[PDB]
Amino acid sequence: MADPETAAKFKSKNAFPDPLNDPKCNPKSLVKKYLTPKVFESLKNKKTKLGITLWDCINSGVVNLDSGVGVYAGDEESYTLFGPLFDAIIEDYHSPYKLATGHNSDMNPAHVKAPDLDPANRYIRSTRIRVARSLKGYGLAPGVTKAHRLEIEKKVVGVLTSLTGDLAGKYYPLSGMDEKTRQQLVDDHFLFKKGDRFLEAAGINKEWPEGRGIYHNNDKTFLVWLNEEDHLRIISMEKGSDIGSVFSRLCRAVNEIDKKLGFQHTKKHGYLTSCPSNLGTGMRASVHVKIPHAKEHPDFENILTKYHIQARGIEDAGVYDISNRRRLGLSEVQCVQDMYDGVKALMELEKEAIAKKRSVFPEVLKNPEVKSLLRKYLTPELFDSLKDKKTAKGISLYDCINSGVENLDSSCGVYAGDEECYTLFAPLFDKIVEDYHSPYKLANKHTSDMNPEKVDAPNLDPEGTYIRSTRIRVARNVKGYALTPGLTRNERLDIERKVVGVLSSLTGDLAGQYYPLTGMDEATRQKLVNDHFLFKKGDRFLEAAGVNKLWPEGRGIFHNNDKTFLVWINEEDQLRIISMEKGSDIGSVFGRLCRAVNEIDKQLGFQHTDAHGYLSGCPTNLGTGMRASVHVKIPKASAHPDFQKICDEFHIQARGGVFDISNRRRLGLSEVQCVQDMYNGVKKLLEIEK
Ligand SMILES: NC(=[NH2+])NCCC[C@H](N)C(=O)O
Repeated sequence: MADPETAAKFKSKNAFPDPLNDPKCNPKSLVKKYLTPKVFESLKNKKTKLGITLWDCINSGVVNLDSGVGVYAGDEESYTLFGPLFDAIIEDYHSPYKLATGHNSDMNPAHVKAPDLDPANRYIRSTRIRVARSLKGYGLAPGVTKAHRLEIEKKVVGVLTSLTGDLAGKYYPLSGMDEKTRQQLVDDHFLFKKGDRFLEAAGINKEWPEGRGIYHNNDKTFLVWLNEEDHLRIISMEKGSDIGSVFSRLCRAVNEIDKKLGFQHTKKHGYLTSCPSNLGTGMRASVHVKIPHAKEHPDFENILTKYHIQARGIEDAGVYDISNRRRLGLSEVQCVQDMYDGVKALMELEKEAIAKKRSVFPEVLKNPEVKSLLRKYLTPELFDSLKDKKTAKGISLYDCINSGVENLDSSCGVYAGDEECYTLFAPLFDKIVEDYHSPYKLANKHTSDMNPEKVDAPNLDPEGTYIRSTRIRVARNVKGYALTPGLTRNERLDIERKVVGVLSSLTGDLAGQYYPLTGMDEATRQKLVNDHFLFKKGDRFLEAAGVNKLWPEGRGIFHNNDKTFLVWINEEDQLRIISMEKGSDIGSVFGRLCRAVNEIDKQLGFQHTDAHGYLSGCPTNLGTGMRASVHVKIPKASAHPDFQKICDEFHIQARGGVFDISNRRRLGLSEVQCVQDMYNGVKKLLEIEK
């Protein structure tokens, strides 16, 4: 809706912008509201030291009649020299703030008291704090000279590239940027392009793109936009709820630039920005939180009003963007504290509602047509006796059974959040384990054996006539942490870091590289699809169990150069380790698998008990956590009346005229014994197709 032509005719005559009376103009426009003919004539001949006029400031609002505010400050002096205009605009926008009152700034993180609100990521999805800042000694963005914009870049980059620790990173200037860098920054949502029709008419687009640039730390949790709408747009953000950490990281960086360079700042306005809407703190603090039940709640609006925050909706059903509505009259510390307390109060509403509905027996389980293992063993008696206990990591019975409740068509419907779940909720888990893993009894206990030399497997089909492929997978979880459904944000990131650290140290047969899912370009994605190495987000069963939290943060893929060794990280289990080969050499596949699994084990360790073997969030993956597969062509021995008599002696099953043959048992036998059985069974099947 930009009409630059019409405005230019009024600007060149230094005449009152008549378009501000054209019915299409925004009724709520502040420049329309407060730029009266008497204001205009009183100021139309005034100019700042930098040459900024009244028309320069108001121009964007006349070009873009749909403007909410409609004015931009060319410099600091513009706020005072055109005071009769800016004051009325500021006190309208920032109501009930009064310029006479004064503003107080506070960038000391220690003043904020904010223990991590939602480490388990049950409700809060992401946290983001933005500040706008302008350097001492220069004009603001609409009025900065060509040389000054460059000098600002030079000084800012000098400070930013000296940043240490988690703030260390790289600067990417827009001028000279190549296509690969441009795409990387687009994929990370870090890029900004030429200003819209609002920045254009404000004169902010001058000399594009000279002096513009992007800085970001290696973690990609800190972002700086240089010379966009203001000199500095500084952003601290991350998934999860730790706003205390976010504000701490922001202030460490901001105060460093402050001490070395200095910001434009007054008592009246706080920190000076191009648009008056960004005065004071220059801050936008935001949190994304799934809060469906609290919205319905009668005290919802009162909490927002109390803490001066607002809620806007944006997969993300029930998810709201909570953010501050004030920038003047409160400090940065105060803005974050209201933000913290406000979210906390909102989260407590959502928690109360969920607690109430989780207080009673899942009535939906009373339907006789629900044939899940959950319904079979979860009597109201058992439910009542367990419903109020929680593990050391905050896992409850309802957390464990939630997927089976939400998904009535589950076969099992029960997941474990941590190791303690298998003991604390043993009345439920024991019966489910022994049912699915029948005839195994927990008292028998389980023996793990990852010694490949204890397997006697001379190659069956070296010709490659019958057995096309052989594949052995094991599911594993890293010791010292919760299981996948109960992982906190920092646990999942720790698991990725340490596992990646181990896999990179692998040599010989197992040397390879790691592809994280976060920030993966389309080229890598495609070539992983070709090899069938790429995994996607979990289904509705895993979603309801809490497995898909913060996707895809902390998820990644590793494979060796020979395409014979694959590791999925933080998918369904923390570690899904697969050995693959062409042909029939099971002993070679298992040997390679053992070499890698044993090394990861020594350096990191696995979650393991005598009664369950290796622990998984999914009770189906206990014991060996192993699926051994043989893709074999058997048209004839599939018919010999000794198929059952062999497929049952060696506990194997057949599907897939090529047939996939897999082990049926995971619990009660060792990995060695399981592999040996698959061998012994396929051998006799091959002693019939021979
Ligand atoms: N590969 C392993 N991490 N094995 C662990 C064996 C001991 C285990 N902590 C248990 O008592 O059951």
